[PDB]
This record gives sequence, structure tokens and C-alpha cells, in this order.
Amino acid sequence: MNIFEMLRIDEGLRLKIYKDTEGYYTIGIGHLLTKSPSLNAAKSELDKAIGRNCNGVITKDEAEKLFNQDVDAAVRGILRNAKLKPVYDSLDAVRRCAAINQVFQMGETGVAGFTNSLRMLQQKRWDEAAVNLAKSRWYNQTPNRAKRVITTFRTGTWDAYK
Ligand SMILES: C=CCc1ccccc1O
Ligand SMILES: [Cl-]
Ligand SMILES: [Cl-]
Repeated sequence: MNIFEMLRIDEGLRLKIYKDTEGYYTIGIGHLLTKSPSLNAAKSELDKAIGRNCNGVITKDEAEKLFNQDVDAAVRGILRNAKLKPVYDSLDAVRRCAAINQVFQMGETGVAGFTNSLRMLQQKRWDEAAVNLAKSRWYNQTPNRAKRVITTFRTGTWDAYK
């Protein structure tokens, strides 16, 4: 298990523009296209990202390409935030996967105001952080997922991803 498989599990793979649980235009492996509700804005966006007129559709490789760039960006986003950086570096490898997941899912923005959990995670108060983390919109909107990540943080193992 690693980050890519893990994310591949929680996000799925779709080769045609689709709406995400929030109702936003996405594609591939959790690749956000636009928050706008115009499918055409979406399409333009895809075209720009892939580098060609896609007409709302892409290939596997293209998907994976975006995915790579995205995990990349996540981590970089983490390493570049003064609040995140120190927490991330305190964690072990599994738990670091969980940090990237969240980030991938909710932005460096979303994650940044989870202050209390941040602090908890830094102190290594697993069970505590895990409870705190559930008290959130993120958990309530996407419970199955949120639960896998949260377990990941809590245990330090891949069990949630069996
Ligand atoms: C609650 C946030 C956990 C966390 C720590 C470090 C970097 C990213 C991240 O999501
Ligand atoms: Cl791109
Ligand atoms: Cl879910």
C-alpha cells in the first residue's frame, strides 16, 4: 500500500467529466476541474490541463498523468505551509499518507483550520485527534471515506484499506 493506491481507492477513476460529491466538475482520479456549473467552463479547463481538445474525455495515461501531478502538488502544498509542515514531519509514514489524502481532498486551505487536530496529531494523541477530526463537516459529508482516513491516523496502519 501507498499513497497512489490509497487515493486510487478513495477517489475512483473516470475517463468522462463527472460531478463530485459536492457537485463539481471533475475527472480522472479525483481531478477537480472547476467550481463553476458551466460544463463548458469544465471542458475548456480539461483541454487546458491535458493539452488538447478532449471533448470531455480522456485516456488512462492522461488520467494518471494528472494524478501524478496532483499528488505532487499536495505534498508540495503541505511542505509549503508553515502550520502543516511541522506536523507532517512529525508523523510516521503511514500517517503521512493520511495527511496527503485529506489535503488532496480538501485543499491546504480546508486542512489548515483543523488546528486542534493538528495540535493533537503533533502530540501523538491518536484517539483524541480521531474524535476531534470526526466533529467536522468533512466527516459528515463523506463518512465512509473520512472514517478510513481517520482510522489511518488513529492506528498508524493500513487496516482501513484492508
Ligand atoms: C488535520 C490535518 C492533518 C495534516 C497534517 C499535516 C499535513 C496535512 C494534514 O491534513
Ligand atoms: Cl496539468
Ligand atoms: Cl464516503
